[PDB]
Amino acid sequence: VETFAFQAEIAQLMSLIINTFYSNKEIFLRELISNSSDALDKIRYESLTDPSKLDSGKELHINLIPNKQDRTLTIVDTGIGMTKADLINNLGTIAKSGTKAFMEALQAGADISMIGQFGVGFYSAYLVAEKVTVITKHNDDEQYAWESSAGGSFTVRTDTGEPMGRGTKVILHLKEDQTEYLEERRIKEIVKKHSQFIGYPITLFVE
Ligand SMILES: CC(C)NCCCn1c(Sc2cc3c(cc2Br)OCO3)nc2c(N)ncnc21
Repeated sequence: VETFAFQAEIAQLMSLIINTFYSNKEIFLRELISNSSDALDKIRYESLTDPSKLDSGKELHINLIPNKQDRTLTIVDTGIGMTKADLINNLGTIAKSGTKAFMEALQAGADISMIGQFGVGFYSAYLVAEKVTVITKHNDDEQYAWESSAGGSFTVRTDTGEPMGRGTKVILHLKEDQTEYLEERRIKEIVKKHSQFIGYPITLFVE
């Protein structure tokens, strides 16, 4: 298990997301489903010029899995997935500018629900999760497990769990007072309200 420090700007973004009083927390689901949709769009596009990229799975969809026992809400997709480079250096590099613009916008009248227009909606996961675990698999890399409870650092490890084929699982370890996001009625409401037009099947699991 390797431990890394988030770049200062990202750690700052996460702290703001965690400390700012902001009641409209449900927007986290929209951001994650949107990220899944972009990832699915990408593998689909790429497969048009190279069909073999779908040998790791032809089905393009999204699953929302709540589990009260583990108090987790997992967003699963069979999208493009992320490499080790994405997880450790590239995604953070890109996120640095998005964060800067977002934090300046926030000081102008913008609010946290607009975080997605700055390309860093992933971090809105910390509005409801005390810890986020990301299991991802990209076609020409191995399956990895990224993890962070914020605090300025994250870990990355080669995942020996059950193989996924290709895609990403964002496991949200929910805060004690945010278990409403494990309720079927609540999730259905949010999906219908913010992601009703996603171009991929979204299956909400029942417990
Ligand atoms: C071009 C690239 C920057 N777009 C993808 C951003 C990374 N990403 C994201 S957003 C993201 C995810 C992270 C992350 C940072 C971001 Br930003 O570190 C922990 O895992 N969600 C994705 C997903 N479901 N599938 C594939 N890629 C995902």
